Amino acid sequence: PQITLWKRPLVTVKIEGQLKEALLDTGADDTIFEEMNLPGRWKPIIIGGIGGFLKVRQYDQILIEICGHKVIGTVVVGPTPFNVIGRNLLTQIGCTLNF
Amino acid sequence: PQITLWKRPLVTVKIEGQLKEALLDTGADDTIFEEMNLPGRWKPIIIGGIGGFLKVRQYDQILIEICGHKVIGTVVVGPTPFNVIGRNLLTQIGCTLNF
Ligand SMILES: CC(C)CN(C[C@@H](O)[C@H](Cc1ccccc1)NC(=O)O[C@H]1CO[C@H]2OCC[C@H]21)S(=O)(=O)c1ccc(N)cc1
Repeated sequence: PQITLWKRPLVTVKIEGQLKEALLDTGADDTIFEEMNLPGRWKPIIIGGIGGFLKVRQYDQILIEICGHKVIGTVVVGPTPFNVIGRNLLTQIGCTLNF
Repeated sequence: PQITLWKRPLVTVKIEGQLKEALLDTGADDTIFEEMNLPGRWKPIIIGGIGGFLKVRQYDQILIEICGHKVIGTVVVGPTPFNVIGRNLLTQIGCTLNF
């Protein structure tokens, strides 16, 4: 699919059997989701953004099904205004910017 | 130009006669740059990102030359770890996401 940017590039994803909308964020190095349970041992980490830094939990090799594709990679969990699909998963689907 | 996401999608831009690198950010609704002066009257505003909110100065109708293209739109000035090209200017260059 080709996605314009006139509106927020939100996509429906399936992660750990839960349905969520996430933002295709080329400005996000990593993927972060709002609170939820995930499989595996997680290490507490901290991420930094525009308005400050955020303490969160890091999970490795998490399966997300995004708009019909599948990817496995690091997913961070913590308070975010949006679920964000960072570049760690965008590359796996071969996502690119064009103009 | 086609841009993959294995590396940060930074581009060289020319704004107010100054050369800067900025992040092509599909997750950013608006464009924000680190401190600098700009033409016109600015209204103080506050933006909200991951980890908190940030007070900034809003400027309207600002010309940025991005990788050979020209755009005019709202640019916000404030303390950000990166200069970010939000969707308010990405649409003007016809930027899209593809996969
Ligand atoms: C939090 C999102 C819903 C929106 N953000 C855009 C996003 O691309 C930022 C843009 C960004 C880029 C670098 C630094 C701060 C913010 N990237 C980001 O938060 O990524 C974080 C998760 O992965 C890591 O990658 C770096 C930061 C971490 S935002 O920076 O806060 C933002 C919000 C509104 C406007 N008008 C402009 C920018």
